[PDB]
Amino acid sequence: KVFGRCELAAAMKRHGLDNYRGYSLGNWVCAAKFESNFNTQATNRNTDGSTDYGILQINSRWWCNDGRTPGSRNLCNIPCSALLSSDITASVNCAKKIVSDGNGMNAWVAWRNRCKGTDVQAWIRGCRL
Ligand SMILES: [Cl-]
Ligand SMILES: [Cl-]
Ligand code: NA
Repeated sequence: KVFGRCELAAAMKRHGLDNYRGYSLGNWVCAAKFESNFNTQATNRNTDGSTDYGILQINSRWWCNDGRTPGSRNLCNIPCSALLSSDITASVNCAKKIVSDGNGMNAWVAWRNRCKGTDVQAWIRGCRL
């Protein structure tokens, strides 16, 4: 599924991401925009053989099992394919674990490079939330 910006904002809000670990909702929308272009089916192979999955591009190196990242962990205890669902529950639940992991949203390269230190509230402007 390709979400609209306010559609995804609403879903992220419903799933308790707004201000989760102190990150306002616009942070999560901005991260999703640049990670996946709001596409829940987005996948990207990393140089090390791991793969990032779904709307928040969660990495198989640590967070989910895809059966092809030797040596990796599965800290969200899910198949990576669960992160590609039209329903973002699995992605949000996993994101909450990632953002709790020590480096906060810096875990998301796109967030650090393209969202952090910018007017992220702009991502939720005009949405009925
Ligand atoms: Cl694996
Ligand atoms: Cl933080
Ligand atoms: Na894994």
